[PDB]
Amino acid sequence: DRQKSSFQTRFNVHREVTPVELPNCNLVKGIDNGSEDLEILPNGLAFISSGSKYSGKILLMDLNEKEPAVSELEIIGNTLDISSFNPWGISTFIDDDNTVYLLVVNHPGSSSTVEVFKFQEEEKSLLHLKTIRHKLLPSVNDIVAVGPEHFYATNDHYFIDPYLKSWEMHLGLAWSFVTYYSPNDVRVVAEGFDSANGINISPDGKYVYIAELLAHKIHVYEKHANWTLTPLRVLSFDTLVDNISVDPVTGDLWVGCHPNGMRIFFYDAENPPGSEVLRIQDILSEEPKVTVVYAENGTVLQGSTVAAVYKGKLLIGTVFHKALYCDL
Ligand SMILES: [Ca+2]
Ligand SMILES: [Ca+2]
Repeated sequence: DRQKSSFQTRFNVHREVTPVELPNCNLVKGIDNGSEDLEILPNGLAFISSGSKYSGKILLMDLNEKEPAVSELEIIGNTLDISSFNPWGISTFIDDDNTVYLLVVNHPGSSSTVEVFKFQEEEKSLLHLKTIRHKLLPSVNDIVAVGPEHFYATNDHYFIDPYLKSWEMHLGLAWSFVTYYSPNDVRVVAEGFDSANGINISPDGKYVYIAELLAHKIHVYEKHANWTLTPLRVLSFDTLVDNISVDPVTGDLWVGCHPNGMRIFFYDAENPPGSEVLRIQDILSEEPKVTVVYAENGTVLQGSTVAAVYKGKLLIGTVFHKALYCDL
């Protein structure tokens, strides 16, 4: 039927990547079970979620170092069950007092939560503050924090039940939605997505970017002062856009992508998924500039999900494999 060709475009079933090489890339020692999301503070500290599964941890890298090493951040507190910790998307928020909050999408079992931590820098540890859950956060993929416990969140499925959501994805229902959460108000701000994944915000707070993974699109929304979102632009791509990072200096989007959906969603060690990184400049203009900055067939890095730049270097994460650190 027609649902056979649509599945095949959605999952990019025969796409092969055109490699783009970077001359000094090195695998990050210590990252072998995923680096699904990451975020770099202005001071050069990078948080990385790992062990994402569908043992989990949050890693730290000081990118001001010449050969930065990963350390595992210890979770401090008695309000979180560490043994089920299964981190996915992350976000940070830095308050007036310079407190660094880390928000972490957690999937303990088949439920979704958002965990709030306070970064304790001197101790290199995470103080757990709060577990957030809500009817309108059924299947969280990523969030972008706009306060210590305020965020926009993507739900990449409508259903929670793993069997139902498997079906919803194969059918292409496109029922995934985006939710604004705050202590005072929780509501849906956009809906109808074919798997909303990455989400982020312009440095001036005026725009929100949402990755629609299986539609291969990035949506730009106007963010009003009352936290409402209104559609503004839709950019289309030939690749499965996953997590979005934002360079604070330029506002550029840096995007980790899966060139082929079959190889990322139906794993096969003899045919691993590759990696692909997009830079997007001037997203509001008539012709946004889209550059493939890095791409490979997975011989080195399999299943890139996220990429961000700090002072000439590019850090690339993956859903379940390694992480790559490159000169631009
Ligand atoms: Ca994120
Ligand atoms: Ca993902």
